[PDB]
Amino acid sequence: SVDQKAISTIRLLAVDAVAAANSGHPGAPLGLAPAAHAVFKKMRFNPKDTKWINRDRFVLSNGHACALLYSMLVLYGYDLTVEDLKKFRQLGSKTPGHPENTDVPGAEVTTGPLGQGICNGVGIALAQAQFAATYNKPDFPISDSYTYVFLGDGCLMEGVSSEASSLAGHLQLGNLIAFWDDNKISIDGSTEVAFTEDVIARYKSYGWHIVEVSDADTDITAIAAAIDEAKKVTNKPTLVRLTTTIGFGSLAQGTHGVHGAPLKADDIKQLKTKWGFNPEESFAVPAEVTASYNEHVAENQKIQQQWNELFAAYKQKYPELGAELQRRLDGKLPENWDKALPVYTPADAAVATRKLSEIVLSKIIPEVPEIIGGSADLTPSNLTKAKGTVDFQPAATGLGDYSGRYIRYGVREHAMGAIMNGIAAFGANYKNYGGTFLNFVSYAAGAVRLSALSEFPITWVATHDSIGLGEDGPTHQPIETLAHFRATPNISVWRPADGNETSAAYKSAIESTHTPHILALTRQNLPQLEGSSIEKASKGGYTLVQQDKADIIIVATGSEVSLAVDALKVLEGQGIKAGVVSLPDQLTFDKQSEEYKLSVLPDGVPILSVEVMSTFGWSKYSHQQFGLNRFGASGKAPEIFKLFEFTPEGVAERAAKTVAFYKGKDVVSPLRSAF
Amino acid sequence: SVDQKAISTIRLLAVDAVAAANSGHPGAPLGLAPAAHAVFKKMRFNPKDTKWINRDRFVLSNGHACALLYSMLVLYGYDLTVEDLKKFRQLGSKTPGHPENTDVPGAEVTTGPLGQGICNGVGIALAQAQFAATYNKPDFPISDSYTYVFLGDGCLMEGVSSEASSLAGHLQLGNLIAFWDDNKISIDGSTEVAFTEDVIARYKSYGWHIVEVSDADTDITAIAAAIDEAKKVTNKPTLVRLTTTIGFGSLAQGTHGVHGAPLKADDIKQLKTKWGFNPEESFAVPAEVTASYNEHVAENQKIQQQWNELFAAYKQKYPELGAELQRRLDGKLPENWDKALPVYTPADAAVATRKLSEIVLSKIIPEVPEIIGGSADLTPSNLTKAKGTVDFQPAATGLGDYSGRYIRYGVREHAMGAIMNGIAAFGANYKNYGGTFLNFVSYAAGAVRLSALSEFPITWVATHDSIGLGEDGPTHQPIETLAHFRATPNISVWRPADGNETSAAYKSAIESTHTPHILALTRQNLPQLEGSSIEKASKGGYTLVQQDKADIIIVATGSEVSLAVDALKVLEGQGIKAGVVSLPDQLTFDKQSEEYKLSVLPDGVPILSVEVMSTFGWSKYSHQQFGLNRFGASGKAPEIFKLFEFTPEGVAERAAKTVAFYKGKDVVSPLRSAF
Ligand SMILES: C=C1[C@H](CCOP(=O)(O)OP(=O)(O)O)SCN1Cc1cnc(C)nc1N
Ligand SMILES: C=C1[C@H](CCOP(=O)(O)OP(=O)(O)O)SCN1Cc1cnc(C)nc1N
Ligand SMILES: [Ca+2]
Ligand SMILES: [Ca+2]
Repeated sequence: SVDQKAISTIRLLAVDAVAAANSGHPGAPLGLAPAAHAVFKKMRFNPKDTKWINRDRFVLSNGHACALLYSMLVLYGYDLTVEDLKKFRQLGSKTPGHPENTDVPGAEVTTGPLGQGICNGVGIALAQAQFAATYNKPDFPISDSYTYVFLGDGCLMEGVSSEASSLAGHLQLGNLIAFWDDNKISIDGSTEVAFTEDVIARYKSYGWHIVEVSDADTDITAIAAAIDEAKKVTNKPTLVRLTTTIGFGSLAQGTHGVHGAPLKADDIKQLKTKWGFNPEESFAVPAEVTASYNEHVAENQKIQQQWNELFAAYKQKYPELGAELQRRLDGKLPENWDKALPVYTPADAAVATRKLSEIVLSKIIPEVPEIIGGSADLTPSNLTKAKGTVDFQPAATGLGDYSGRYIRYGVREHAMGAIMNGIAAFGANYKNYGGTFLNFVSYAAGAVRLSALSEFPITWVATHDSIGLGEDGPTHQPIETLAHFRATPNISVWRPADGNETSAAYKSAIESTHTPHILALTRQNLPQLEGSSIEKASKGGYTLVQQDKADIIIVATGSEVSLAVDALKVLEGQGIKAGVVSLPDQLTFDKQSEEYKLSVLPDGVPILSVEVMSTFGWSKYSHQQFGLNRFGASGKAPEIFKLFEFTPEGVAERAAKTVAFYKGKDVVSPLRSAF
Repeated sequence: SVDQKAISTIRLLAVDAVAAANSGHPGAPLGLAPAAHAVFKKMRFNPKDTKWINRDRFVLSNGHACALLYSMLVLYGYDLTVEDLKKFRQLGSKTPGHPENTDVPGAEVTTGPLGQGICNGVGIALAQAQFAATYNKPDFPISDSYTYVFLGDGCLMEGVSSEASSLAGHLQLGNLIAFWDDNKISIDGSTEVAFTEDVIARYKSYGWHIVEVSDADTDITAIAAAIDEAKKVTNKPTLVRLTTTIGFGSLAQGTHGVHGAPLKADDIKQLKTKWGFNPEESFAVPAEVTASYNEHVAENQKIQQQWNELFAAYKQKYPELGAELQRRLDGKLPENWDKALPVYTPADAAVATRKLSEIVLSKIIPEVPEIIGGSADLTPSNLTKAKGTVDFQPAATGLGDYSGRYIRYGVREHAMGAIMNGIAAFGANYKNYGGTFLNFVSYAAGAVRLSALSEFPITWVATHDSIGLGEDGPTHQPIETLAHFRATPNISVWRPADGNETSAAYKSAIESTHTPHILALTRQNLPQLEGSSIEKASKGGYTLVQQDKADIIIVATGSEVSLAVDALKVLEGQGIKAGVVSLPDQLTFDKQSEEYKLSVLPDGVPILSVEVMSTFGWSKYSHQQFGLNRFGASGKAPEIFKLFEFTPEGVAERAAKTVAFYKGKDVVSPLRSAF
């Protein structure tokens, strides 16, 4: 039949792509081609408009199987061709070895690190539910789309998927439909060696619906029926167990050897002949398959055409909501939204930057509907919920509604990070955030790095940033954390010192379209600084205290800026004139012009950095570094700062030693380099 | 009764400790005191010998509840007193706000970051099973101890605990007995807001046995009976559901407010009077409680006395095994074990450092019985299994035996990291390792940081270290990873360049007693270097190519050392004389004498670093840094190196620019500093 021919075409495109690269993963593509065919025939999508907001989304969580995804995208006439498949895994191609949303048309997210994609799918589904609850009206199903996810044994072993699956079951996300490739094979061989749990029983315990397809190597009727069944269960996410043979059809089917290396040439020949293809031909695309797939595309395009008319009618019937929706689909924030940001003066009281963050959120959430967010069981510590908002919960629980704006993630940092990526991936200008203690952002490193690689504007509200948290002690006190994330490409790591800097950090985070943000915030109160403003802090680094005859400049962040200002006064009594630079975000600063940066960190003066965490990175901006390169301590925070000499006198001592060290030397800016 | 009085004493010691600090967590201590009393009465331990190898182990995974643990340790006469409890959460005390194994006698592991302790308990139990299988003989139960773990809702939400619980069920670890504090309260309030899964059904799906105690606020008879029941189930770990009231007895019992802040003074008064204590007194220890607990200690000490005689008889009956066991309990490796390390010459073939690592393991595993390890589903990629070893599996599976030495962790990096910490915590000189790709060590950051803080000599075999892996692309290629771990205190991050350096890295990793190791290893082949040796590489950094008239020194690691040597030859044709330094471990290098370090990185010459990852940290050792501060690419590895100019010519160009940049300048070693 044409469906059989399409499945064979998909299988053989994937195997031929792996063969051409002499690299990659043929096994799962062979096993999942029937399911991919069946799912894409149920999905609504436009290959010519990858951003249609009411499309169904597909996520390949087992991202090593991407030759399968690329084959589907090529067959459906996305902006990806057979010529691109021939360049699978080749430098610069549109067909990288794991799918990247920035590079691959029709890749919703970046997968490959196992477990991430299913969590991203939870976030896409969460966003769809929130979006539909916000905009749908009687006779106006603006949003009614599904989220389809493929995942394998590896994703099911990774703890992040357990976190997200527990939460998705709690949230009753009935438009999520996941498919487990139950092939009993991983890299180390049989799943009997390490993965003998009853997966289905576990998913029932989370509140998921289950459909089992015992013959998923051939039974596309049953796979389609499983989707129909899942769509009837509106209050539970569904897991479809696809019992498959890894590498189906290969001489090596059902073995670990077919997982992750190219097939032998003779094996590819026998595949082709068994399925009616020419063993001498590669990258065959039968025109009847193209015709069949084109029919589905044309039908989907008529569905989108009708949706566009529905949207026009919605704008007439609901003028305010319609204009809001249009603005969001255009990628634009509300005009002058930033006038809601709080502004402070040096006469205002000292405030912890976690509390300043609460105040910002309180002002901007009512002004910017596309802001949603939550905390990983730290709501009263991170201060992430605006008073008078409702939680995102299924109404059946009585605990919230899908129109709610605040997510109770539970103690699930890693899944929170990957769910945030899915919310961002949904689109519609969502600007979403997640709170935890800074030290436990590290639990989510797998997802955070993907936020950076995927260019998603997510925000971590990362409180309790240092030894300033005090008594909880060294298991809770960051040392390496900012260095880790600053060393990752494309992460904006804001460590605001005061109220105006906190507002600048949020301005950056909310305006972002391609860069994730981490906001490192204090437990403890900090003074409002003389010289700070949103305008200057928005440059990432700025001169707080200008001293035209400086003997030294002190560059600092966060809680250490006030310390530097106090040290300046001690130094004046020692006959040393200092300037102060505040560097709330190194990435934003780095992106400023060379001339601006040199105005902040000039030639001809020693520069000392002060930040109560690792000194890594700081030589970009300073000649000498005063930091904390050992673990912390459990005690009252002021006593810990005194122990480690992060005091005005301790900073002054090191500044005076820095001045003396450079006596008789020629000093150029740390910004200079040889190449 | 005296048992009732003991429970009240525990409760009130914990509340009084929190009160004195005006900081900490009274709720879970109040709720878990009956269970703590019951469990410690079943446990075999010696407060005067915390390292008795056949002790039962206790782990408080919900480490914020540590006022409970400290109270137990004080009451049982560990090296911790009421005076230490009065200093709870105070700078420098033996009673920090979360338990630290380095600081607290009777704390087996460092907990507080949720989810870790239960995984550590899995590792303690894994080690006990392996140890017993290795040494026990008929009439000689050298090892027969249990592992008891307390954990809360937060630990059950963290994905790492799901990973470890799936694996522990697979491994049939019947001497593991965990207790869930089922109090339905977390920081954000009721567990109904975020944690509605059927936990018991999930644990059954992993293959655990369940006992439920519905009245754990009072029913110590049932808690003791649950332990007895668990001990009869020898082929399944057991989860005991303790239904408790958080803060039991407080006016605020059953509320989130009792989780994490001191009780009100009037609340403490009513607790004391309801339980027969003097509301005017704090830190009361009734002498009848001390007497009861002392009876149990005395009985346990007689058990250890008899074990010591059993061990003496074992040494007579099994002379070789007995001497091996004695050596391990003394903390000593086999005499001259390091003579098994492979040694190479520059005439030997190029080899990838992952394969060199395989070869080392092949030679040292037969020589050092306390080495065990595994991989997170990457055995044929990381090359972590020695041919001719058996896997650690329950014999009932037919897939291995508990005497086996190789662990199939599955796709569970984070739990692998925390399980390794538990294996190390067991003691008996275990030197254990875990393989994954370097980029996915980041999934386990929570546990890795605890390896460093806990001072455990665990080893990550972290292969596929860079863009040198090629086609899998940027989702797999480390950039920030070494900077992250190098910035963490107390992590030895070895990036060996060749065969001799790989042997030095293992010598360090296996000899370690207080420092975790990460070995960053290549996919791709590297040449054997002229000038390398185990002796020189053991210094962490060394002069590979000495040039007395150097115009520049190039410092490099790993795959970039050979690149630097090739660049030296290009530079010679440009009239520039270079030296080369190899820096296989920055931490080991930093620990050498100042004079040794200056012999490697002298004054008076520009120094350029070369490493194909982040430049963070490298200014410790160099004036200019050539690194990779952007994400990678999917293609054949040599083409990626060419794209980014990590070629002999690209390095030479940057070296020549470095020489020119310092013309006319006075250059001092990067090792110099102002303070
Ligand atoms: C361990 C593996 C994989 C085996 C996956 O087994 P599956 O059953 O999911 O796949 P199948 O055999 O059915 O094709 S693929 C690559 N990989 C390394 C890897 C490790 N850790 C993380 C976090 N991300 C990764 N990609
Ligand atoms: C979110 C929390 C905790 C609430 C724990 O709730 P439980 O039910 O376990 O405790 P109970 O209320 O019953 O006392 S305690 C502190 N903490 C922050 C925290 C976050 N992330 C990680 C990884 N480690 C942490 N310690
Ligand atoms: Ca599989
Ligand atoms: Ca709880």
